[PDB]
Amino acid sequence: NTNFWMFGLFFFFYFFIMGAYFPFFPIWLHDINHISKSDTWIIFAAISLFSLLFQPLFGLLSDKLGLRKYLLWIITGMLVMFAPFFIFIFGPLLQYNILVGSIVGGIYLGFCFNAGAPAVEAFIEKVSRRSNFEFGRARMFGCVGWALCASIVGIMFTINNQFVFWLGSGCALILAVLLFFAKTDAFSLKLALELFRQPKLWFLSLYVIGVSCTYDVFDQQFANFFTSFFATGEQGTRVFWYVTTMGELLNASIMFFAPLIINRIGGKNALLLAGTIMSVRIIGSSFATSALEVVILKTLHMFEVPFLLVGCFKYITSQFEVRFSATIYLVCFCFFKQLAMIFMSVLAGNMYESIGFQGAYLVLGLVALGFTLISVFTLSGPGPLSL
Ligand SMILES: CCCCCCCCCO[C@@H]1O[C@H](CO)[C@@H](O)[C@H](O)[C@H]1O
Ligand SMILES: O=[N+]([O-])c1ccc(O[C@H]2O[C@H](CO)[C@H](O)[C@H](O)[C@H]2O)cc1
Repeated sequence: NTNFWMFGLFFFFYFFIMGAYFPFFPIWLHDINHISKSDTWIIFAAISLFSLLFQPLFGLLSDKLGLRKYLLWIITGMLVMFAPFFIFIFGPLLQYNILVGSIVGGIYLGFCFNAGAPAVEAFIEKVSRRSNFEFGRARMFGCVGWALCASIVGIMFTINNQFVFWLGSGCALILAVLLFFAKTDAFSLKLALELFRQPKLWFLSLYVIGVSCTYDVFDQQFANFFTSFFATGEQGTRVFWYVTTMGELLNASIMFFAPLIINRIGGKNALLLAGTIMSVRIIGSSFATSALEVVILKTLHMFEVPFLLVGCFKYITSQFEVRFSATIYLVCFCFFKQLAMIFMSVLAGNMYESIGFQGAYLVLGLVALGFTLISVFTLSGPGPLSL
């Protein structure tokens, strides 16, 4: 099949390039650029600031272009600059000169990745229902491409720590290739503003601010929580990329069967089920005592992704007009998720101190479970009462 294999490999090489930068990002600043953690909380604040003017902006374009590939050409164009970004630009600029004047080099990561990954999901999602395949399939490539690169980072961490970027950049032109050969064949912005007074959006986004925002702030400093339950902070880290690498292969597997499960259960129960798996991880982490316990908890993250990603599209397409699938994705499951993740993280630090780590996860989990249970009623569609 023409589109499936091209855009399936597109995810493979796209997330390979996100898998070098992202899943080990704080370490890069910590060790390899010697940046204090009283300064990395300001870098993320600017990588998430250019993400807020791009994410909605990418949503309207990703619809107005429809199946036109221009917006995805820009991304594949900017991703070629990946190697000389980290190695020669971003790297020396943040340290030697002021962090503020280099925190605007997090514009790059705002465009390509934080606001560009979901634009790739959304676009390939539209193509996913003009060809004959399921979005969960092909998207499953992202996890294994993420896993492949994930291993190589650790495998290459002491050998040549610039290599992952150089290889990453080489895949960007491979990404240009697959974008070209693949062959694939409305609204106005004032109709777009109609959705914001439709009360069916308010309850979808409520679910995101409630369940998904709480979950992604929970997975913020999970690295600090995870390490304590290994004998050495360092040795626990050395087992961390093992879990991440391995569990992502499982994650693709879970996603493999995801769309079949998703297609009948329906969209709403897909999110409710995702919300339950999310809440279970957030609450049950309060009852963590041993390494095996915390390891298995982290693997719930691999049960969670398929249902959230695949499910949200099934929801957005099923209950909303498709003339807005990219927009209400990049505004609800990305923008509104990111906008609320500014504040829910702020008082997650005033809960690390105010009531400890496991006591912080308890407040979050009962807000996560809180809004999961609430969205059986606020979300329109068929609830779990049907089966
Ligand atoms: C504006 C200031 C920019 C400073 C940039 C410093 C670049 C240093 C590059 O080092 C080289 O890296 C290669 C891999 O990238 C290795 O193969 C090689 O052994 C090593 O010598
Ligand atoms: O910028 N974002 O919006 C964004 C970046 C990375 C990301 O990673 C997810 O997909 C990855 C590959 O599939 C892994 O599975 C990972 O475990 C998931 O969390 C998700 C969202």
